[PDB]
Amino acid sequence: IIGGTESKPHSRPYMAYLEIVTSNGPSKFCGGFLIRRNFVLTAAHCAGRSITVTLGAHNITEEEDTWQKLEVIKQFRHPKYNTSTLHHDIMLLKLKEKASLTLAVGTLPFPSFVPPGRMCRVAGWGRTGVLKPGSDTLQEVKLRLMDPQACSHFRDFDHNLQLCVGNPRKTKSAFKGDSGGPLLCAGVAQGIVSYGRSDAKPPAVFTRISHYRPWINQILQAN
Ligand SMILES: Cc1ccc2sc([C@@H](C3=C(O)[C@](C)(c4ccccc4)C3=O)c3ccccc3)c(C)c2c1
Ligand SMILES: [Zn+2]
Repeated sequence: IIGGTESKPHSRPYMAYLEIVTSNGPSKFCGGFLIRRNFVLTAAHCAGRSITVTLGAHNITEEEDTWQKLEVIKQFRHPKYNTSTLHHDIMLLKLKEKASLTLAVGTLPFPSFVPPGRMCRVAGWGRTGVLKPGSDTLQEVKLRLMDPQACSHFRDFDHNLQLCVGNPRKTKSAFKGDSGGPLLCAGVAQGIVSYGRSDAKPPAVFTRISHYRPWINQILQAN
């Protein structure tokens, strides 16, 4: 998160910190959010050979009793996810066991477009600048929902599939390490962080989760 503030600790109890493991390079990191006690929603580009989920975190470098480190038993990457266009960048992670509900850990379901100009909030442990490491503490930032023409330069952006997020006048933005984190508008999840420019200039592209709620429900019911 660039240009944000430290979250009040444990004030976003659905947030998930993901470590993405692959066979041929070191760990990478993503966000996500708990939508059922045994399912986390995140981005498809965060898929790996294995993933570990930490719930209940604030400072991710300091173990505490609120942490729940949970095993992922299966990744459900959207069947139409396209590595070239980045369309359908959404994935469900099934946890081995149901998380414990605590003050610091709870679910965020979302029900069945928010107009541009509205302000929304996104949180994450991602990089705080182009040349900066991920934040040790959960950060959050208020971003403007944009008209889709603001993201035209992402040639594979599509308004019905995706949200365009972050006024280009500001440096405020989601960034690397924040993928999969939820965008909340008036307390309701509307998007997840998908991608943006390597130089961090907003807007960034978020998956429009409304479009995917039927698919999410089909995975939840079958599993
Ligand atoms: C402004 C703005 C906001 C969010 C974003 S995520 C993003 C970038 C990205 C990475 O690099 C990682 C940290 C990543 C990659 C693979 C596995 C796990 C983690 C990630 O996320 C991206 C790459 C490949 C596909 C989609 C996104 C960039 C450049 C970016 C930029
Ligand atoms: Zn704590």
